[PDB]
Amino acid sequence: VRLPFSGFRLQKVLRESARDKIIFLHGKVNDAVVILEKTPFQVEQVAQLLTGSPELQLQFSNDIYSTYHLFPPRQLNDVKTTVVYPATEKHLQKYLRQDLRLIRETGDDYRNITLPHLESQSLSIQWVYNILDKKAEADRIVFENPDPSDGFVLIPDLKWNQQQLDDLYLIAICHRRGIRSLRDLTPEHLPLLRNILHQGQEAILQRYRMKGDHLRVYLHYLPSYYHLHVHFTALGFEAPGSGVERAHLLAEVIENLECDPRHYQQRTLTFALRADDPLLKLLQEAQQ
Amino acid sequence: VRLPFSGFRLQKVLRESARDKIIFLHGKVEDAVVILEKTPFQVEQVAQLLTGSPELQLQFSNIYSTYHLFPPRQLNDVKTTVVYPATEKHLQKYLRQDLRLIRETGDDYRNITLPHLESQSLSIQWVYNILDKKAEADRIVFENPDPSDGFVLIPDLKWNQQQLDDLYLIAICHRRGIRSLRDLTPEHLPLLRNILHQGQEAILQRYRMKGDHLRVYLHYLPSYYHLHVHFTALGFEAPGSGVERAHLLAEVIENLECDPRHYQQRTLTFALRADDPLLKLLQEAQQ
Ligand SMILES: *S(=O)(=O)c1cccc(COc2cccc3nc(N)nc(N)c23)c1
Repeated sequence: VRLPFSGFRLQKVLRESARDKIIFLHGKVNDAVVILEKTPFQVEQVAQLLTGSPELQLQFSNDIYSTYHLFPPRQLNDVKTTVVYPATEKHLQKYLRQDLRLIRETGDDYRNITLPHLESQSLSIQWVYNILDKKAEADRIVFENPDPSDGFVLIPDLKWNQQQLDDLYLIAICHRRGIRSLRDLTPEHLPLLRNILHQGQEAILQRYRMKGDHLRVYLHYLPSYYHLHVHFTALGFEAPGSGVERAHLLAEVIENLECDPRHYQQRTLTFALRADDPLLKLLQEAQQ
Repeated sequence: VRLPFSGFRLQKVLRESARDKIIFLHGKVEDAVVILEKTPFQVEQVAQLLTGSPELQLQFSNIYSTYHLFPPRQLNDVKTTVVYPATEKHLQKYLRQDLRLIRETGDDYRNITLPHLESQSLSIQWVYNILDKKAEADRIVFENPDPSDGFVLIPDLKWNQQQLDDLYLIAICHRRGIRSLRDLTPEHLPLLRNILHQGQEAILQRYRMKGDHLRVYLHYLPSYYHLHVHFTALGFEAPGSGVERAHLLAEVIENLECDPRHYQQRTLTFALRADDPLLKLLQEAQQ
């Protein structure tokens, strides 16, 4: 009916979504958070104003094409205003999205900069180890090829509620300890990868009756943790990770290693890093 | 101003993405396709209305409370893209058919895809008109007018230019004839390095946006068969940044440098509409 407080004072923009037409804003009042979402169109309201005389402003016109800047009446001007009053730092945390900067890492950049940095920051992958030795999430196992070397475990991702196929997000993990990232891959890793590709998709087609042509099979680089795991997502589903600056198709990771054996050891890989991430500056610096 | 024609008569709705806040509509006027996109917010025009007295209508209250808001004219902008006239080829590209992934080997292109595309793809003419400065001439941000190794940097139709967040620009090569990523040989290497570096530098001058904030990719399979390079803002969830379509210019160059016959022989992955006939031609060639 109005405002919960008295006046807003914009401090920082928590999150942004230009694709989704939404804005997330933090503000001090009398702390609180305000969210604005541009409402999606209504078939009837739009068609009705179209057959009439609307306000149009020509941006440009080339060939059969032409764009306009439009201003519709009150009924089509709705915006979703979600207000969270009050809010704290444990809410600013999982609701703010940081700046992203792209970096191109040479064969040598990894060897001499990235890898020694990663060796410094003691990462715990005990949760993975526990999944592999069936100590944890044992029930969720969809498939397992228990070969110690060429073997893997196919489990559905934890955020997938498994109530629909549309958002199918499964994640395989190789049994062989030691493969940190996509950079540790040599032709000796080729059979373990082919099993994860074909054996995984077949486990999926048996358990979920989902054909290979409906599946995106990719690897992340730089990954969230350093122990080779492959993503298996439903094709129609678009979820941060399918982005060209991070995803590497298993189909091609295999075709590449088949052609150039030393490929992922020497070839320059592109990925983004958080502005706050210290590694980003270490590479920016090594490259000047 | 008003529409290019006289009155609209809605036929069918091509696409309606509630997540993207966009509507695709077909209407007889002859034929005409109209697209409406709810414009993404602008830091300033939002912050300014916030410190004031806005129109709010309580939907619900928990401490979770939602409101229905009505902002002034400036914040009421909608992107109205009109295609007049719209052929049956326009009326199919914009529908929503189930996506199926396909892997094209070197020979699959040579023997199946390429002869299909030669049968007919799309009218380029809008591109030609931009390149010959017949159209959108003023909007050109950059040009290296070399006939072979030259290009043109113009911002995308899919960009209102009112914010950096959704930055979408293009780099159309001046050299007519390069259809897709598959037409690329070492002779096109200087042409690409020109669109890589020269492009980013025309962006950093006009928009003061550093290279580290930019996604420079190529599409495969593309919307039109005449080599064009996408230049998108990194934070922007750009429709086309998907691994099953995008190819980073940085790497297209690196792969060409290594294997000269790379994009002519190497197996490329891309998705196709269930309705797309090419999809079936490859599915069939592979059985
Ligand atoms: S059309 O069917 O709407 C279509 C088919 C294939 C590709 C496109 C690309 O977008 C444009 C078309 C015409 C003009 C234009 N001008 C500029 N500067 N950028 C773009 N991106 C387009 C449309």
